[PDB]
Amino acid sequence: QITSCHWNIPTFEYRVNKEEGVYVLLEGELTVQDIDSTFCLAPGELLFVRRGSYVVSTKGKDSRILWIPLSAQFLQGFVQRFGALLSEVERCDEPVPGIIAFAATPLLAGCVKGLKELLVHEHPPMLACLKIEELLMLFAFSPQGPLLMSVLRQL
Amino acid sequence: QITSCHWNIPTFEYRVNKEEGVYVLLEGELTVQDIDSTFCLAPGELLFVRRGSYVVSTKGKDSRILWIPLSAQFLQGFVQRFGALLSEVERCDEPVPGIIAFAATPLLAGCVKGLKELLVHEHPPMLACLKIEELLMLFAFSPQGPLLMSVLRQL
Repeated sequence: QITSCHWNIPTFEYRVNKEEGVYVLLEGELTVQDIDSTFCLAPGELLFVRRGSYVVSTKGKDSRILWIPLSAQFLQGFVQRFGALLSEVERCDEPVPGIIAFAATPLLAGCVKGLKELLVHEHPPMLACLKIEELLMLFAFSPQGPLLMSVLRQL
Repeated sequence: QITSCHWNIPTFEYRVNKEEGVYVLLEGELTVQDIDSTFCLAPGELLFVRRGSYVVSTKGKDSRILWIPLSAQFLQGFVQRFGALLSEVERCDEPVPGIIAFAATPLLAGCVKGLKELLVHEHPPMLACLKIEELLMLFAFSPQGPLLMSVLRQL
């Protein structure tokens, strides 16, 4: 379900993500480009990406990255569980970018090191579901939360 | 709800916990004694304690510890959310100790550093609820999980 990704890409490739998701760069480099914009991120930064098509590249480096896909089912079972707190979030903007970048935060950093750790140590599967709810809940708490919220109504 | 605790106790005191809970020693020393047994724990070790009465001491040290109370309501709303996975856990033993100690594990360690971090950095309140579900889920996954499960039916 949630995948460590050893990628080497010197030029670029194309991705076509039928689901919303999260790209997080564990080791190496990773660029994500949509029609609008380009995002270059350090480890262990992440991006939230809408449904869509994307240009990805590693710059020919050896890169371990983490792809977390967010099913519609999960996203519902999430907003269901927490919809009351999420109604504290403001409404819109209405463009919603499609690639959403997040300011580096110690709590976000901790949530990332949680995912890393989950690859290396044996655990219950549901600990990952929880780690993602935590990440999502941090997004919704962020300044960029209303973006996510706007994406979250459409589906 | 969830409380940092600056305690200095040179001899001992008495606690009478109407709820199940978790004691985790952030800085200092902490002993927890029930009728059966005594537990001395390093930072950042923790204990799960049943409903009951306890002898606690700091050994006169300056001690920051964390008391996480687990309401019956929460414990239900927890077992509800995850009762299917918890039915993988074995049944009993039937004594259930009353103080449950857990082997030091990197994932448990990470869950503890998550709680620490939650004191210092601003966050949504529900991130703590999640951190506790994570800790609980690690207990149920542990060798000592059936103990917890046995406690969890009684209530």
